Amino acid sequence: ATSTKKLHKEPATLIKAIDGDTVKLMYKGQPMTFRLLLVDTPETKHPKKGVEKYGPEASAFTKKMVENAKKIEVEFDKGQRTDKYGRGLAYIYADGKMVNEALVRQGLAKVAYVYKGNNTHEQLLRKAEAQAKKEKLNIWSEDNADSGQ
Repeated sequence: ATSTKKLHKEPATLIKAIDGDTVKLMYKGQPMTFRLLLVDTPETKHPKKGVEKYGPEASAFTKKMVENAKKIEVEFDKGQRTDKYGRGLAYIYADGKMVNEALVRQGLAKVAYVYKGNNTHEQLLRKAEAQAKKEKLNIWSEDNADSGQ
């Protein structure tokens, strides 16, 4: 299959969901704090209006997928392998489902952009964002932007 997406699936086991977009997984037999590619999850911000504290929601959704997954896989992109603090920046599958998408598809994330290179599914995340926007999901239930949502 000829594709722009010439990446590589790799195994990970859930150790500890750190954030909505940061997760310690076992990779190659060692714990590493992974980073959800193309994902922008909110921290525990304001409990009123705007970009609310949709952090536990995001984190627990990520956590959900990763704890629920018996198989977590990752796929390192062509940009970078490490983000934030050198977290492991990669595509992430949880029981085969894409965490990144699912987080931004849930309305617990926005489409980010990490590094020039790793954005091979950014289209999908922006689409999932916009999907969550159009349906108005979690963050998108807020008037934080209202310029696409």
